[PDB]
Amino acid sequence: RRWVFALRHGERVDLTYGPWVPHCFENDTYVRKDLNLPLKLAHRAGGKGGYVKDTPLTRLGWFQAQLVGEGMRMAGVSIKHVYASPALRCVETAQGFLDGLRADPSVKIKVEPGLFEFKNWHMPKGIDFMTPIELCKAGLNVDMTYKPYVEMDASAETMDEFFKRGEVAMQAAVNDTEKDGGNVIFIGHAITLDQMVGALHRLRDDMEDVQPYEIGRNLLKVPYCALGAMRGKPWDVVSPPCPPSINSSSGRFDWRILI
Amino acid sequence: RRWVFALRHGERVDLTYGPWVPHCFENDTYVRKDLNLPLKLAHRAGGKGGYVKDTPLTRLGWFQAQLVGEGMRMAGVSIKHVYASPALRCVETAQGFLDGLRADPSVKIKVEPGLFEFKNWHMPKGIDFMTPIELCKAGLNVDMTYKPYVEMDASAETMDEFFKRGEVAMQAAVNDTEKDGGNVIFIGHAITLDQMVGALHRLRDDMEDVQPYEIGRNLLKVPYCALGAMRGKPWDVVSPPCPPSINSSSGRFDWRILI
Ligand SMILES: [Cl-]
Ligand SMILES: [Cl-]
Ligand SMILES: [Cl-]
Ligand SMILES: [Cl-]
Ligand SMILES: [Cl-]
Ligand SMILES: [Cl-]
Ligand SMILES: [Cl-]
Ligand SMILES: [Cl-]
Ligand code: NA
Repeated sequence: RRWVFALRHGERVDLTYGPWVPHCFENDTYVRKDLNLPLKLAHRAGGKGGYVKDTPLTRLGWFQAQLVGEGMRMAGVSIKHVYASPALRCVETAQGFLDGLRADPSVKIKVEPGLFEFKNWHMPKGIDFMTPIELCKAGLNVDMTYKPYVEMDASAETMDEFFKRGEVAMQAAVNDTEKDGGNVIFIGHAITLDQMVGALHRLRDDMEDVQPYEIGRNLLKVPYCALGAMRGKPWDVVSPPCPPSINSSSGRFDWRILI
Repeated sequence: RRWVFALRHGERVDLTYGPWVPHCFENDTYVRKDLNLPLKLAHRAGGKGGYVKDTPLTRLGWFQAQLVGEGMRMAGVSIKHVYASPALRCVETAQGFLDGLRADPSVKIKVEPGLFEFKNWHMPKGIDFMTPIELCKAGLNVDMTYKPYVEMDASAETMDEFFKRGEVAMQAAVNDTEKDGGNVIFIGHAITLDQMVGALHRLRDDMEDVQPYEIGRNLLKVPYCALGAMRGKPWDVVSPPCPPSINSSSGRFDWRILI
């Protein structure tokens, strides 16, 4: 048997800070104003506005990702096939994971629009993605010749259409890598873990045990860098090969209280 | 002019987890059960009971200290004289700081009991310190030939005695390095920042009748790895050369919810 993994992105800048882009950018020059912010930010076609719509990970989000990769390495588990949602936070999580794993640099992050989160009409969000070349320029090890399974527009979709996207991409990834037999990881969003379970269960013949896809099956999102694991064939949910994680918060010190 | 810094220790294992010692130790052997726990625990005379009394930093706690050292390095600021409370969390913060700084191996951690937190009779605690030799074996760059300014016992003390301890050690450190003129850091507890300000203002002759020392001047403790800065002579409270930090929490995932 081989492993298929699903990993939620790490801690997000936009959820950790307030109006960070206007605070940190003086004109078009980014200034790091907190130790948990990125050291620098790569150019992107959408400018600093792109980063408002498409947040980076914090330093801790990179670290969270690296700890998972390190956990896999310690467990003696290799990875060959890495797919990420096109959201910057997911690509960066993939990279931090690869860094912790010490994967050979020939292992590339394949950016797969099939893995992007639900484009809910009730939550119109600005969609802005960095291109493979822009992500490589940033120093991310992205596959420049990967042709994705799913082509996605910027428009809202139904829930059915969403789950079909994810299922096509995940099942195609698993099917296409079967001859090689290397381990697979999907790096995406909180929902990705449940999508992986649904997709791989649906590869069996008998559909009687298979539950319909639901948004909102659970009330809370799985934590940052939550790791789900299956082994197969046949595909079964199992304990991942490294432990889970927990960290606490830490607020921002104001030196002026020292008077 | 010269820098003197004060740094609170990073995130503590005992405040982040519950009964982590009985949970992780199986037949006197430590097993890492969370990614944010230490990879291994160094031998100490007090064994697992010692770790109950004298918590390690979490992985994040090391990373927080590293971010501060890195931030100092980015700002072009060197450090020559490093003093740490004998609490394991403080010595580990000192090492993470030095790792981020890429300090020369000749820059050693001087374990100074003068810097230890208040021993309050209302709050009796087990006291169990790792020896400089045990710390060096753990891989901490501790100064073996350091002779501490303050010898300290296991007994509760009055608030006056506590502040006197801290001031003796901090003034001695600042007086004894003046000729050399290297930058100094005191790595300790939340109170260490206010102790440094009080000790260095008392080295001035400009303004006598400063604020009496107070436990409880503020309602909340400064954040993990909160960094305070003074420059002098004459000693002025100033902005540190690197930014503050903030991170959010992240809970522990239970893969069994996937089934
Ligand atoms: Cl913003
Ligand atoms: Cl400009
Ligand atoms: Cl590998
Ligand atoms: Cl969700
Ligand atoms: Cl405990
Ligand atoms: Cl032990
Ligand atoms: Cl305090
Ligand atoms: Cl002075
Ligand atoms: Na860049």
